[PDB]
Amino acid sequence: STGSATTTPIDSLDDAYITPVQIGTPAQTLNLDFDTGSSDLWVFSSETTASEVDGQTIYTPSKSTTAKLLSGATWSISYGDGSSSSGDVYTDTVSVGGLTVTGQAVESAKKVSSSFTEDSTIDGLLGLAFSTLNTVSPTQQKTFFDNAKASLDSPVFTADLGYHAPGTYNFGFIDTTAYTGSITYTAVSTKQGFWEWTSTGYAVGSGTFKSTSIDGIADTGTTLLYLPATVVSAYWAQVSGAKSSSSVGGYVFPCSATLPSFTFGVGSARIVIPGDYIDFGPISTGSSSCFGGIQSSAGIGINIFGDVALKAAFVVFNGATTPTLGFASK
Ligand SMILES: CC(=O)Nc1cccc(CN)c1
Repeated sequence: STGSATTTPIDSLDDAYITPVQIGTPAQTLNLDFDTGSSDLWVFSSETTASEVDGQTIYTPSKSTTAKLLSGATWSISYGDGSSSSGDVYTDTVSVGGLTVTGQAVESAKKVSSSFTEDSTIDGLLGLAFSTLNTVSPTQQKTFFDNAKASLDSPVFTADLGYHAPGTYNFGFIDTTAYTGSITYTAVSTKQGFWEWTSTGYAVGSGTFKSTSIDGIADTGTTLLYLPATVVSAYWAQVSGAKSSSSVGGYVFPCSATLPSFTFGVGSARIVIPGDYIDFGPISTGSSSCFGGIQSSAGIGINIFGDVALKAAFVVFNGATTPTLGFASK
């Protein structure tokens, strides 16, 4: 089997992407944030504290004839931005782009933090990291991909995120029309539960390529590109007036700037992120100070190839017995 679904930016900045997901019988369609940096499929629901729901579409398990309470199971998760959610668990039928999994753990939120409430466009998350990170207790649950894998034509999914435009998540096949040139595959460590790999270096604008190993994760659920402070300083040094602002929480630059591209290495291959992808717009409405799309990972503990990087590529998440990642230009 295969599946194919369109993923759409939630706003004009590509702050996140939402993908429609069918849950239950009859189908309830929710728009979920597909997140290769986590491993829980959780949703706003009829159980979510009422004051914490503001415009999201909710899953109502009592209206699904295939929903079953997973007795005794609970979940609780915290994310890198300080947000969090928790609740109980149902199993139900879940379909993405025509690919159906029966008995999928659907984690129903009883509580969500303010940032989730405040974002009316995201109805929940669909985790696509390794199932070892799943938070359900006392019995850990599998991701949608892990559950689907054995049925897929090939044990893979692909992310093809758009810049200020829709893109595609495919399951079970590689669309050879969706990229240019070849796909370069690189080793993955699953030791931390992530799609963790090592980039071979970087270049800023038209500058020379610096060969250096940068370990990081391919994370569709993170907006920006988080890299070592040395790399990030080298980038922003090429933008007149750019500086790190502790009050804003990262590098900012004059909105009048033209940003240089940023290249990252995948083996001997190179992925070029155009400068415009690195502009996240005014820091507050009407400001002439703009927020940068490349930021330091120093406070985080891990480098993160978030949407800024991934959207510049066609990315293969190869879930074969020894997983790997593939990157192509597009
Ligand atoms: C408030 C909100 O939507 N946070 C979120 C979503 C998806 C992933 C992560 C972690 N990178 C955080």
